[PDB]
Amino acid sequence: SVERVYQKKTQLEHILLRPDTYIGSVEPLTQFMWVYDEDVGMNCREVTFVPGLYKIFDEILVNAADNKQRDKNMTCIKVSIDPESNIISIWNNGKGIPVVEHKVEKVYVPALIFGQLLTSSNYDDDEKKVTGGRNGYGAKLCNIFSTKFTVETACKEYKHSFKQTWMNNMMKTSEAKIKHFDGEDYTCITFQPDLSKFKMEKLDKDIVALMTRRAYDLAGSCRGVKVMFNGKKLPVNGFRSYVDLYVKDKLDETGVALKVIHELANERWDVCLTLSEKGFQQISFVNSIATTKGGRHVDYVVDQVVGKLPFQVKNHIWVFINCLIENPTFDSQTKENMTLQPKSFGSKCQLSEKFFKAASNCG
Amino acid sequence: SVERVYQKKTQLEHILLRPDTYIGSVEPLTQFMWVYDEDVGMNCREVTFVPGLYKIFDEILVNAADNKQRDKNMTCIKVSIDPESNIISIWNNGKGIPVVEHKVEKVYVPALIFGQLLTSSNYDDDEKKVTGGRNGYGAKLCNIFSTKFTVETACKEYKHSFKQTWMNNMMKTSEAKIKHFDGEDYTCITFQPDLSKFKMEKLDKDIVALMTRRAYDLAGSCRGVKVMFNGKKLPVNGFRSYVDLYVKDKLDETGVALKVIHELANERWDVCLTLSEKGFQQISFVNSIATTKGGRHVDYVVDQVVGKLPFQVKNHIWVFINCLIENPTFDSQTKENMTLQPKSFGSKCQLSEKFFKAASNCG
Ligand SMILES: Nc1ncnc2c1ncn2[C@@H]1O[C@H](COP(=O)(O)OP(=O)(O)O)[C@@H](O)[C@H]1O
Ligand SMILES: Nc1ncnc2c1ncn2[C@@H]1O[C@H](COP(=O)(O)OP(=O)(O)O)[C@@H](O)[C@H]1O
Ligand SMILES: C[C@H]([C@H](C)[NH+]1CC(=O)NC(=O)C1)[NH+]1CC(=O)NC(=O)C1
Ligand SMILES: [Mg+2]
Ligand SMILES: [Mg+2]
Repeated sequence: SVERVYQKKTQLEHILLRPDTYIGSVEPLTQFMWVYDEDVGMNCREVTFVPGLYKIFDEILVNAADNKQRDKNMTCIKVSIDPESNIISIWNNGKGIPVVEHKVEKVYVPALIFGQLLTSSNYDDDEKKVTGGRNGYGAKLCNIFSTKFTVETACKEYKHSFKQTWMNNMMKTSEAKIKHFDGEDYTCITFQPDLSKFKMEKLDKDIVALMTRRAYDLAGSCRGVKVMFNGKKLPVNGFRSYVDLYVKDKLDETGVALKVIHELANERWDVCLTLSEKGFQQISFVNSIATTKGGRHVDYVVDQVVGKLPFQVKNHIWVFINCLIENPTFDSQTKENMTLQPKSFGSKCQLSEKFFKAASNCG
Repeated sequence: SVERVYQKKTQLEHILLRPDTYIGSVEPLTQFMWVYDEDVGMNCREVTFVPGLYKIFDEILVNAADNKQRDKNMTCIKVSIDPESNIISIWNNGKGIPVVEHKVEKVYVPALIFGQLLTSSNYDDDEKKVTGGRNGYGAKLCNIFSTKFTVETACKEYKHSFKQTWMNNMMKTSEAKIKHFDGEDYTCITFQPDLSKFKMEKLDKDIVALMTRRAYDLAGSCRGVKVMFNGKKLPVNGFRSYVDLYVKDKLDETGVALKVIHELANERWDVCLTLSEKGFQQISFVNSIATTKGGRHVDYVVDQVVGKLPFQVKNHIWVFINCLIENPTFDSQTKENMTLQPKSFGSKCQLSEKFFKAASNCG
């Protein structure tokens, strides 16, 4: 029959029917990842987790980091995970979201941007503010992949504060609680991922170790923000000290700790380099998004560095990149590989002569 | 201002603003690909092309191949490319699309499924009919990335034929031309890709060589269908003869043509194997989609074959796979890597003892 065979779906129903095209695999994947385990901290090991779950988390986390670019007066992000209750909350300060009726869509601005698809402050490519956000899906994707999803924000400029809760995959919602407000701006997103959509029973060791690492990553990647994880400040300040998490207790060929060369080439390019004993490795960030497969920004810096010293060189390089790119593109929705051409990055990276010399004498 | 900063987009406007998240990169990419060049045919070489363009083409092409699964009485697909006029047309026979009013959406069924987003015959996972189609975007994506887009179809069962033309990125359309019809069913999609969205001036040698290869690929992958390219039947029948396109004039270490082992393990798994002298290579298809990066179906067969003969073995294998999978998933929209777990493929592949023995004595 024609109406059973040929079907239109709503957007919301399409996301739930085709989860993997929006949030990546909802099936387990086993691979070697850098994670931060409670007892031993930063280590590379075999991890089994669901990419789709990692990704709705990372979406809320990158949104906090974007706010720093939105408002440089932002100083802090708190990340909290309660595995036993199934709760994740991410809090930032600095400017909040205007708590007012949008005059075109006739709803409160936070309602619109967390409750309706294809909504964003980043559709105009006002180049400046190099946010990881771009498409206007991430926050709704978390909401839809959650049994419960709470947005609190307050914006002094607009004199009000906002709270609204969503439930059952964004199919159900309270009315906004709206109040007068004159305090410090904050946004706080609190959600319970819908573990049944990922075939998991609990947030397990492996996913909490992955999620914990992204909080370190934020401390490492996001200049000028303290990060607290479960109520504690992460002892990371500057990129070099984040890199130190990885090279702590690594040896060269002669049993001597690794030497690390660092240059902040400009605001958009922070670069550390040492010897690899394990082939080509890279740790890299674009707009605080972890490009774990890398891409054109890694190629761009590595070609330069390889410039001085053919592809056998690449084989002994361990490169750490923290960069900012205008309108990053990715070869998939899980964003581990950034595909933008160098031409249209909006910046250049020229490492100094001091760095190339310093890079000779390290391995 | 709040309504300039916080924006909702329509679906259509979002696709045009964020092309790369739907059709892959709209920027050039340079890499080594198998292509079919007019003069020399199947060869591996350096090619510069736009993934997004390849992909709207491939979407119309996989839809033709899916129809074979829809109706096994289908015998032919004609592919035609006129670079100078900027026209691509793909014709298939076998059952057409019901030319009737959809009683729920109140439009002609072909209008609905080529003119409205998120429309498909493949949303119910009626496992059987292992089509590459699944999400209900592909055909609209071609339409949207076209200056002009024409759908003709006819379905004898429903006594009518249909023609409708779309223009300017699916923003403009004629009324359906609807007629009485009693002839042989066909569907014919004719489009002019919008070269301005891909920064190209003409369909160039490299893209026509890529597109031509997919027609060979179809002849190779789609059992029981003749393929014509620019009015000529492709001299391919069966998978072994397609594989022959690749191994023609290849040598082993002793200057002797490559020996090729073939088994059709079952309808869903056709497998050819020879020696590689160039590391691990694979040519593979899932539901007639070219998995050029491979995935869990390649891993599945290779592990088996590697089973008999550790990862140094992989290094001397050139494997060709034509398979059928129920509800394939992919790690990106350009679908070169298939991510479904073997468990839920809907079939098994056990290669016979004859094949493992035959595979010893080939290199
Ligand atoms: N923590 C936050 N602080 C302030 N604004 C936020 C925060 N999280 C999200 N937003 C706003 O909500 C919008 C919707 O977010 P999202 O769905 O992630 O889309 P985007 O791709 O723009 O990040 C953002 O564009 C931004 O304007
Ligand atoms: N050549 C064809 N012959 C018959 N039906 C077709 C053809 N091309 C497309 N269709 C129909 O149009 C629908 C829309 O196509 P598409 O956007 O590619 O989505 P899907 O992911 O289902 O392939 C298909 O589901 C199928 O029902
Ligand atoms: C929009 C989707 C993208 C993958 N589409 C959905 C689909 O099923 N098929 C397609 O080819 C197009 N992307 C993921 C997401 O969550 N947000 C995006 O805008 C991109
Ligand atoms: Mg975002
Ligand atoms: Mg299709």
